[PDB]
Amino acid sequence: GIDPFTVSKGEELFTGVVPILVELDGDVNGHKFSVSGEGEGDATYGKLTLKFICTTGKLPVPWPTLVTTLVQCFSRYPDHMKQHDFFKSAMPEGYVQERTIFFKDDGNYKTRAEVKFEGDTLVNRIELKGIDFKEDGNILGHKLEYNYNSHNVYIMADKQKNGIKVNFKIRHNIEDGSVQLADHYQQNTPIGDGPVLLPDNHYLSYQSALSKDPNEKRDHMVLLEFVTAAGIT
Ligand code: NA
Repeated sequence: GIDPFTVSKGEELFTGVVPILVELDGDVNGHKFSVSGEGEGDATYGKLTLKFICTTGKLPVPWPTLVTTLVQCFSRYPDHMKQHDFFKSAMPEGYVQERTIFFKDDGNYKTRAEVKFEGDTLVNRIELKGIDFKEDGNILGHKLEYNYNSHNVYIMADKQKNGIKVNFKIRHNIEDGSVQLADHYQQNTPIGDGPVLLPDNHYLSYQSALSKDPNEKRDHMVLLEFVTAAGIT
């Protein structure tokens, strides 16, 4: 376990503005790519501000399809729900997030992310594997609009893994006015062996805004996100 003179642990680590670093290696139908991200999280306000860069050249999938993969420890938990915040409770040692994302009538992503502090910086290191995609489909054919809807993310305890299980549905707008559904199944497990907060059923309410940096010539995404826990009282 951690040093019992650790200065900041659990939710204490999130009372201020925290630098964030994200690193992702991906392979979707053999199209390999990497993404790096930097920004800040201010959990008191549920606020994330990040800029992501495809470091290998052109991103072979639409940026919106990576939003859910690219640090739920920055969610704003109401005071009356603080005992349900698994994500912060696992820090600084961190947690592993695993997902399968089923794109309706297309392929799936499977992801594994390790989220932990490296000093003052909250780091998310991710591997993403996509298979079974249609080369001329909405994903590999880049037919998804550069925008994002608000969603609820449903969280319950997984006592067997000393963690949580999560599911939700993302609707990505297609350029023809239709919808590309992405069904997310998720589990998180702590990296350390200490106590964590196993929550009652609740959800996170997400808002996401995607933009471009007018001075950035690399393939990139600027993301502004607000996340608030809810559904208890
Ligand atoms: Na309860």
